Amino acid sequence: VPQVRVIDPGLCFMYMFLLGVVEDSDPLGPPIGRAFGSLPLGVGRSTAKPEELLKEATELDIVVRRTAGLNEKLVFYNNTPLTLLTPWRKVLTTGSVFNANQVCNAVNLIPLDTPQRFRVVYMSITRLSDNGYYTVPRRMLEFRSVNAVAFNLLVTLRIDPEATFMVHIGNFRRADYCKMKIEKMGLVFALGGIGGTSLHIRSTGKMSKTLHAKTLCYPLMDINEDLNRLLWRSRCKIVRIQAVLQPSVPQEFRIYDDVIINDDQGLFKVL
Amino acid sequence: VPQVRVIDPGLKDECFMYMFLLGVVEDSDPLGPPIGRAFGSLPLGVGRSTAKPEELLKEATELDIVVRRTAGLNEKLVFYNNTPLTLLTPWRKVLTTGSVFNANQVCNAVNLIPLDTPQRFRVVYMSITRLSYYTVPRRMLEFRSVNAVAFNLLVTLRIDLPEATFMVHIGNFRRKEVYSADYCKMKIEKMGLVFALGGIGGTSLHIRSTGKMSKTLHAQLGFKKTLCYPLMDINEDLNRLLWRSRCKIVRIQAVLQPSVPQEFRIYDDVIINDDQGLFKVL
Repeated sequence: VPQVRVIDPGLCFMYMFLLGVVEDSDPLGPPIGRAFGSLPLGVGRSTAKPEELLKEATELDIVVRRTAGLNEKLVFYNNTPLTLLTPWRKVLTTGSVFNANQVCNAVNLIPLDTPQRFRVVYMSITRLSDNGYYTVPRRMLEFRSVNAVAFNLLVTLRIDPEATFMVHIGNFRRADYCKMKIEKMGLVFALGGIGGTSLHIRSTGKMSKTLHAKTLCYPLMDINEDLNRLLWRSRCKIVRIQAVLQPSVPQEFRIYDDVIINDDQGLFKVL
Repeated sequence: VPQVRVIDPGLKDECFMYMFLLGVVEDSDPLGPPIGRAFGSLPLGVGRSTAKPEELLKEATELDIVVRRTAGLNEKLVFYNNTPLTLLTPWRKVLTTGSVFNANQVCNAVNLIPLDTPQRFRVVYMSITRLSYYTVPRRMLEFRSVNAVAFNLLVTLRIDLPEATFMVHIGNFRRKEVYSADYCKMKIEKMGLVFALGGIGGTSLHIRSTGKMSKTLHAQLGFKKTLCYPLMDINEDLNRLLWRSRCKIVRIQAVLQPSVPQEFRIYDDVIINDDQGLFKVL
């Protein structure tokens, strides 16, 4: 039965994410389910009831086409004229391409010789305030520097079992003083549904010229796509955040050990 | 029990070979048990060696390799070795300097590797691929062009029985006129594509065009260049699933598709099944 969930991290606009079944659409054969997948639609303004947006999404005729680039890809495009979902018409009518392993549990099972549809079965809406969200650019997150210390976080979620994931905040040039500096940042955390499951961080306090990091979104789709697929239709809660200071460049992992900081001085606030 | 496999795609007497290890990420503190956290891999790269595979395996199993979980854009695993080398000296750059990998490409469950306990990579299996490698750059494979036709391949493997398919992107060509089913089939046949499996990153596809290359196809298939397509890049999840299994190519189909997503609505896929010997499998 289709269901809708509204998530408000709380740190008009709303990010819409659909979950559904990739299945055969030829009316001469059965609608055989090939894979379970997702369709991130992005941000858009809407004052419609979530149950009304869900009802329209379930009535859409969405086509899935498997293709390749560097890796397996899925192209999604819609055939049904829109009414309440007109804020997301750019993605639905222009069509979009995704990394298949990020939006699909088994792309290798989707056939090329038989037309496919994406039967929407579930919707997730994340309430926002800027008409989008801010993410750290890929080049900044992937950058490694000699004689630097990476400020990372190990976040533990309780799945309503536990699951952990690591986040990279930034780097600093190379003790109890670090625990106080992190407290001075005034970091606040919340979960969202950007790409399935996402972490939202906002620094309410003071920062010493970070330049990498006012609210950052860290979608689990980018951090660990496999775990993100596993948590697609589950309620999550942050139950622990630990700071993990580590070396940046791999040749320095031999020289410098990790320093794990546990929150005992109001370092991190979870909403 | 540790085992070693030698794979020869067969597409030189210089003894160049790619080494790839499989093993268990486990607790290394001697005060606690060696609890297995995750199964993973360690691609070591290319190196010259005339040592027996069983001798290279024996040395690899004796190495003290440290695993350190970390983050960037995504979950990472850093591997570095503590044991002095003898036969594995050709792979000393990766082993001594240390290397970082995308955890989902070299590990089945990175979220299960703890940060509060030292970790080790206990080598349990080795895979050597004999070489005479070249890969298409990421920017070329990911590039999408308006009014273009992507020349892709759907490869089916039999896991020695169950099957698995994967798609490969060869190159793009301008959309003109409509090429017939027999015209494109004839052009593909003229390329003389030859295929073989290797072990680059676990499982890999090796393509060589022995015939004449199309003057209209924008691809990196040179006159006598062997392109390597590691399944680690194509479908990292399927590549992990096939880590310790024998594979065989049982079907190759050409799939001509549009390039930009807005053209999937307008143009359909054209599947060209292998008859006439478009694709030779070794």
